[PDB]
Amino acid sequence: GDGSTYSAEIRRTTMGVPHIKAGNWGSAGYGFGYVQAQDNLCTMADSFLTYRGERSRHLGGSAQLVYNSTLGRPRNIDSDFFHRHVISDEAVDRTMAAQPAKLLQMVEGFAAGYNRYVREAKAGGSAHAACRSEAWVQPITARDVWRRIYAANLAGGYSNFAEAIANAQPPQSLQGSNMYGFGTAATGEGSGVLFGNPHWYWKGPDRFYQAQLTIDGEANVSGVSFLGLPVIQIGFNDSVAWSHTVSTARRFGFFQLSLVQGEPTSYLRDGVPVKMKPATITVPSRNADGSVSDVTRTLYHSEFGPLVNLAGLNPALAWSQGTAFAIRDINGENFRTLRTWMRWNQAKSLDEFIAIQKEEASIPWVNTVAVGRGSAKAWYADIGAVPNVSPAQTAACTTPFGMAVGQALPNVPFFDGSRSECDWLTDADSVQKGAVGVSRMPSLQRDDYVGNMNDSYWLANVHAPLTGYPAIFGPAGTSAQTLRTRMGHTMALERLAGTDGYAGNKATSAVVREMVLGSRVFSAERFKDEVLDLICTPAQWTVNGAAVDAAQACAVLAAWDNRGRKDSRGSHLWDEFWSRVPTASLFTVPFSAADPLNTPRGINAAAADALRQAMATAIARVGQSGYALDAPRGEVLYATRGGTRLPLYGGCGAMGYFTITCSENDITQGGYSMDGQPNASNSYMQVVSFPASGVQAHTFLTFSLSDDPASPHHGDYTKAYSAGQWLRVPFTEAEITGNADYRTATVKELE
Amino acid sequence: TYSAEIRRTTMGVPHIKAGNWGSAGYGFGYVQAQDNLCTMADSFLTYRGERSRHLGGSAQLVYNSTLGRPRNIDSDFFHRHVISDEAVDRTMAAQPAKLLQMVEGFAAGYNRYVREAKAGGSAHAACRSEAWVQPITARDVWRRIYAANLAGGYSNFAEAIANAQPPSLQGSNMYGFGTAATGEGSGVLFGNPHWYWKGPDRFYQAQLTIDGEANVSGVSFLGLPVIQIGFNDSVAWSHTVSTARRFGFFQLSLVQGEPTSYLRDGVPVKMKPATITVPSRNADGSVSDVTRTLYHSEFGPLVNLAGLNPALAWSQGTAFAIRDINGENFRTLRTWMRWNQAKSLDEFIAIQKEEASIPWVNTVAVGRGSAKAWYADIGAVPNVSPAQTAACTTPFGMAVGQALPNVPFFDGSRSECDWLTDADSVQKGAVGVSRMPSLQRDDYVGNMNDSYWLANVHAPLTGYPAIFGPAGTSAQTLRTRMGHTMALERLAGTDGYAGNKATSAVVREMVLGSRVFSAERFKDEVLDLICTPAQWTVNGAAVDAAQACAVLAAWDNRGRKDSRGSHLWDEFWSRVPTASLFTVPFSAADPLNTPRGINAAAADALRQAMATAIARVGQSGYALDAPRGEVLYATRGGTRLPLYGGCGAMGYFTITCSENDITQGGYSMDGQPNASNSYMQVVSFPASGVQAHTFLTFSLSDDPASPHHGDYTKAYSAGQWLRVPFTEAEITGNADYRTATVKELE
Repeated sequence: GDGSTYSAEIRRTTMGVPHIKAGNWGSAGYGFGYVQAQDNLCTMADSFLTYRGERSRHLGGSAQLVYNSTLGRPRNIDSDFFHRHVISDEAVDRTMAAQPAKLLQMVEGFAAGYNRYVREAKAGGSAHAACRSEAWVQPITARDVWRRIYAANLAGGYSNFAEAIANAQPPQSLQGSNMYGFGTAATGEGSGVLFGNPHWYWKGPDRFYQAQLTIDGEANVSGVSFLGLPVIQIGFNDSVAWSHTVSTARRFGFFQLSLVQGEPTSYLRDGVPVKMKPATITVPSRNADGSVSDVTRTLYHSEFGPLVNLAGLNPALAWSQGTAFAIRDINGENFRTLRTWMRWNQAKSLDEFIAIQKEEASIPWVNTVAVGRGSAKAWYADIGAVPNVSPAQTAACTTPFGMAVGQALPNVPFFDGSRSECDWLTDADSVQKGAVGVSRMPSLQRDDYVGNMNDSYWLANVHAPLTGYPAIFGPAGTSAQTLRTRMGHTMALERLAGTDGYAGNKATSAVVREMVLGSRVFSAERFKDEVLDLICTPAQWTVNGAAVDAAQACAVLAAWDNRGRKDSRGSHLWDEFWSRVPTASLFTVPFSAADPLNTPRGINAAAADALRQAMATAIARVGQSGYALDAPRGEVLYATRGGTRLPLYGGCGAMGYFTITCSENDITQGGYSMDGQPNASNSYMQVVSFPASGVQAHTFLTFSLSDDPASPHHGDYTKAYSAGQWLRVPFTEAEITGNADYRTATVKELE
Repeated sequence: TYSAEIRRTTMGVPHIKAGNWGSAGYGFGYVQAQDNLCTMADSFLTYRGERSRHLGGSAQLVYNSTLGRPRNIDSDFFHRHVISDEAVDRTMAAQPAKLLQMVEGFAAGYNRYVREAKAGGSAHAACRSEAWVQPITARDVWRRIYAANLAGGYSNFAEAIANAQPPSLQGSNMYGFGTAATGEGSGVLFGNPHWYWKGPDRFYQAQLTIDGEANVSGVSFLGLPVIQIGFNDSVAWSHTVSTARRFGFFQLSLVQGEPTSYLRDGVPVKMKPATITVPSRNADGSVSDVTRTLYHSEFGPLVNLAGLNPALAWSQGTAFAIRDINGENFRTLRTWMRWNQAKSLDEFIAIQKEEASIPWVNTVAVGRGSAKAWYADIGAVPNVSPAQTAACTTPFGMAVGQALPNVPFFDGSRSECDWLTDADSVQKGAVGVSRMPSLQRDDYVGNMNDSYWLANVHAPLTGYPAIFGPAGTSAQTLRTRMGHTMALERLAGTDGYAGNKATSAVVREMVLGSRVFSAERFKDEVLDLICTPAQWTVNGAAVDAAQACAVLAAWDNRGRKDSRGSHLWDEFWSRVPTASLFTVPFSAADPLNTPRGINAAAADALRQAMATAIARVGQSGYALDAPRGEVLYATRGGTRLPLYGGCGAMGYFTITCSENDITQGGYSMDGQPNASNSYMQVVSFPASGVQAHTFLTFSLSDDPASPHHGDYTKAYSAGQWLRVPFTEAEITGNADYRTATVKELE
């Protein structure tokens, strides 16, 4: 025995943020896995059942996943087949074989640290009372952590079709997030300013966990990871800061297979039979009466990827004697993402950040924006792993059956898998086979700003639109932007023009911290006045043959100033109204590429009757909820912690909020509670800059670090977010040890 | 001209007084809408198949009911296909004139309230200005009436019927106590349907007084115009769900190349097509048409059985149809009408046998002057013989028999497999009257949703057709074991209540007692097995069960408002793996006390289940020893009223069964609870005339603004039965009496 031991120093500061300090990558993984489990054991333990495909054994085949995530909530039995079949032992082998030694070590360490905590939770104590005595709270392996890492890569492709892939048998969605990078012409200062605002889960294993990793001599990085991931995915170090938003670029396509007659598990490749590769999978499943029964399916792969049951999309697309369909996710063969975040965690300049992004071409389903100490310009890119097809292919390769989806999935290549000419293409500068070459993926540097709110790359900067990149990246000058995108660029322009009501005309760290929470509602700012002019005089109506007294609703909305702040009165009536306004023929001024933030616009006077119908419904729904029409938003929109409803602000992107606090709960069922599993919402937030004293970051983790109701870090951060009080997260050693709430413990064990 | 006098008393209970059946229907339609417009209006979309047009084809039904909660588009197809214009015509053609009049009046009175809601007011604010609040026709009321009949057969397969293309009903207690049991001049009838707290199948309590014709009080589903469970001056009765199957399947042998024709003794028969178009609203607010062609066989509608088992797909060679006996039963509403007017128990029984129409429930009744109480599962039931079941069940039919025992699954290509008609069958293909179970007893009859076998445990019933359910071969539910136990212990005087007779006053207390059979019988053996020591290792984890052991030992096995720890027992018992739990098997000689005997081998599994129960309670925020009324509650006017009772699965008789997981704010009754205490009645016939005490647990009105949305619920929480006035003098002398007359030209 070589005596190797993991040893990590865990320093926790305010909100319980852990700052792991270790002499090597293994020990850093050991500390990070320990603190993730210490704060989120129940969410994590359940999640490892998902990636191993062991949910059904413990929790019953017919129950749904407990937590929402990039997988959604399929039945346990289908989730188990999906994971076993796509994240097979081969896919894990393949993934691990492409990894640098230091990351294989960090992941072994992470598993050991998770397991150390599991031993502590089994031993005793009051933490994680909700699950600590369950059989599925158990040690895991490094391989399990690689399953989880691989799983994260599939959000843009295979994950969205878990049930469809688990049920492909022979006859025998992703959305959200804002970010800005302001360059030094915008901040007026020696460095740019980075605003990171992923809209994401508040519960479940995809949710973020905030921490710092200090790996002596190699990295000192702070930010967030999904639970179960060992490197920082959105964050900063002494030299660079970055964030991500969902990209419009499709990451998957379909291949239609022409089957061998007599033999529906074989397909033709330029006239030659090729066998599909079978996998007979048995998933053990707990019966409602307590016993366990085996469930066996034989599922299949083609050379493109797994077989996929498309009959749910359209019954014509069943796997028949003549045709079957496969799905290819470009990320299924992309083993490079984890190393890419790793290299960014260690990056010493924006130029280096940029080179890593180009060399790896691995970013799986997101845009990236970054700012680097000493660099005048901010960076925007949708440089990652993306299917490569030419327009010639889209014309010659698309099949009749593909139409049946052509509205449901535009830009997704649905190709004739019979013809090798239809396989995805490889460029001279493609990093991976069948992926777009680096020079053909969009990016921009600007010394004013770049931003993205989940529209295409086109308007990274409104003054310098980007065009001429492959169609798969999304439209470039021909589609209207969403209301959130129009809100997000409007706020950026108004800041630099000094016309948004905040101090000065620079995107300083302090003013950015305020602006990003201001909760303006674009649909109300641009359209509420026209709507009221159109329907509020008279305010006594006939709607569906009923007398409707809209005088109070008209008054409340006229007095409301189009913001969803905690004290704003009537903002929820607007949400209930705007969300019901039929969209056909609503606007008289259509989209103009030369005016993309202010078009479409112009409420159609012919829409008057339908607007009164929608308003009358909205007044009824608010009355049914038991809230007053003029209730303050903080009473409607809230997070409960320690028995107290903490008031919140913000709203849904569909209303044209930029500040996102988007409840899944109907107003009539207790308001817009954030306590269940809300829609993608403000989660980890960071405002980062690089002033003379060193990197400075202000952060929130809105739902708080720990999922355990007994933890002091279950609702402390949430109370700060309710109050609008950004956390100045300590980063230097002196900042960490000088923090008012500093505590340090060391964990160690033999490797 | 319709004219009805509406007198309301305490809790808003309306007592409609009218000179004829049309006007009584007008008054009743008006009050039901006045209290429940939003539920009712939403329901008329359902029965007409017009949900998707207003609410989107993709959305599920808003309310639970006998239909369950399928997508709007499937519901709309089922209703249009099964409740066709022809089905409505046929239903109406079989009706007495006075009931056709009454349903015309009910439509007109509902429409009158619709006019008033549209004109102004703040009642029914939740929906008064929506397009789907709109006048209805008498035919629409008939659609609703027919729909209620299909609960035992078609309604359970609505989606499967809506998607049949070529290539769960449970609950309720009742007792009937005879004069030997009451020690008095009359029996005592206890009616306790466990039913919906929201949606159009929920009960609405009222009296109808129709000049020289009827004077009846009780409940109807919303949309129904006669009293379904109730009493009059001479007879009282109630219903519980019957175990008897009301449907079967016919496996069809398809005609070659013709997957919409089938063979009948070798001759092709064409299925009858219906091309149905349903407008459906899209997510952006436009409306687009959906079209399916669906089919009928001579047995009933084609049905998609691929979901039951993939092998049962409508293929080239085979298809499946479903026959619900109640699809051709047009008699049920006339049957309740005739009971509403009956002048004695003998007449009530004679009506039951004459009509043989009761569609999916048992009946128990007590009559004025009658020594013996009455139990029957006499109603409409498919008639197949043993010979025929052996000769006709197809190889597929045998496989499905395991999940669906006694549902005839027959070869529909053979005319000798058609359902039989006996000499005393009232309807073709239905069981004859002399072959359906009944019993009179001067002590008691009772049923809690097991079969007819133990209507009275001292005199079991045997030998009736298999279709009625098992009678000695299956263990009884814990609720049936608790319900009989309670009746025996009452008459033995060993239940703790006054005397040894089932008087109205004592029965009113006993039925709310909230005893928990699983705890009374098994908690001691559980704690003896697992509580010493109370420090455990469970899946390798140290578990401190000392508080759980102490709280359960101190709990007295009742779910009353003050009982501490009863919710920990719910979280535990519901988790106990049932395979091999009991060492004393079911015995037909001792059906109340078997199976029993907790298997010592289950100790690890019992610890696992208890550890998980402790965990779930901790996650909910409640203490292990919380009083039940804090955990189990109904919110009205912003106050959580404490409740008592529980779920049948634990062996409660007093049923208050939340669908809400305890970690989501406790056992709230505010959403759509599982079948629970709803209308309850304890009725007797003292020398002054019929006396009834009642609850409508969720209150009369679905409108949060109504003074009758929470008043009765506050009473139920307090355990204060309502003495419902019945005579003219009681009604006009009630402390809350108000009267108003509604009239209009016909």
